[PDB]
Amino acid sequence: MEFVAKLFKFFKDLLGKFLGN
Amino acid sequence: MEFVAKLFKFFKDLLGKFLGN
Amino acid sequence: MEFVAKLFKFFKDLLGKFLGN
Amino acid sequence: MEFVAKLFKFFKDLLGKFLGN
Repeated sequence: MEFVAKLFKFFKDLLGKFLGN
Repeated sequence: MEFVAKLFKFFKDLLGKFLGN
Repeated sequence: MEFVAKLFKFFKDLLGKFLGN
Repeated sequence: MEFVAKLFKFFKDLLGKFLGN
């Protein structure tokens, strides 16, 4: 379903937050 | 190192259950 | 991460202070 | 002198309890 679209978008945010840039 | 291991443990374990086996 | 970068600010701010420049 | 060892030890405890064991 469309849930998976949010998940990666959520991860991209978290991963970028935990690192630089 | 904790932080890399912790982040990996989150990413791998979550996505692994997502995918078929 | 950004968070441990705060820690490194902690060490030089203190440790460098003592030692003669 | 003594204060140096105390502060150092303290830093070691900080790095231990704070960062990954």
